[PDB]
Amino acid sequence: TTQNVVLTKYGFDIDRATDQIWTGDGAKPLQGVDFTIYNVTANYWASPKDYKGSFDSAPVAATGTTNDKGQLTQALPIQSKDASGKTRAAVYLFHETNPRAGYNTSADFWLTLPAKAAADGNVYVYPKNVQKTTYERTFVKKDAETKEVLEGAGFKISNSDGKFLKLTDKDGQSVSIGEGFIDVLANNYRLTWVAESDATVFTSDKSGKFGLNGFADNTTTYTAVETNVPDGYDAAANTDFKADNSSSDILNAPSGILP
Repeated sequence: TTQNVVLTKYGFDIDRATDQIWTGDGAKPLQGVDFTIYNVTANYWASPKDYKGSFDSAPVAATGTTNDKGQLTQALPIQSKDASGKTRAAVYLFHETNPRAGYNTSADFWLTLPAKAAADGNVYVYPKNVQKTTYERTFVKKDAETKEVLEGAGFKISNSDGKFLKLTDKDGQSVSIGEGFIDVLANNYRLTWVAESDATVFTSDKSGKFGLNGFADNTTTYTAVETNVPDGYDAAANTDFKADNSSSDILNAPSGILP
């Protein structure tokens, strides 16, 4: 016999009971968060009063990923064996292995089954993920003579170590990135640092804007390098910046033609 444990992951800027079906009251549900569920029955029952969440050498009961609604369901046996081979009430520990971008991981928590279930026979848990402050930056490419904005200019970004920015999805895979401001938070991307040739190219949109959010801090200096220059212009100088939530303009001078 098993119970269903429904994990629901909401983000925050109370311990809710397992019998409570809580909608988050407007807080956003967090999709794409990975969990491993360890069967820690042997570890708890080796000495209950001493248990403090070790999953050392504990078998894995389950894995998965929160969905569009922040949810992850699993059917878990209400009983399982202890180290001495004796049947006990099962204990399961939840371990977040991959948070959502912009969020701290949640604390490992655990519970005994069978647990107190809500009206629908399910046991509801609600790990707290606290939002960590991240920073962003926008740039607006313009024509240095006309001061009009400029579409189609391509840029890469480098750090203090000479490594360039590549965005990936939650699992580290390549993604294809288009023009404009890139919402890393909403797409659950990651910032990685690689060789120039593997870098992600950012590109001014029809309003000249490009950039991203999802920076870890606002103290590191980064550099925007123009790598694709619109025809008829001269490269702007490299632009040092901080991820400080500001917008600033980058000027392309129209190249001069003499007779």
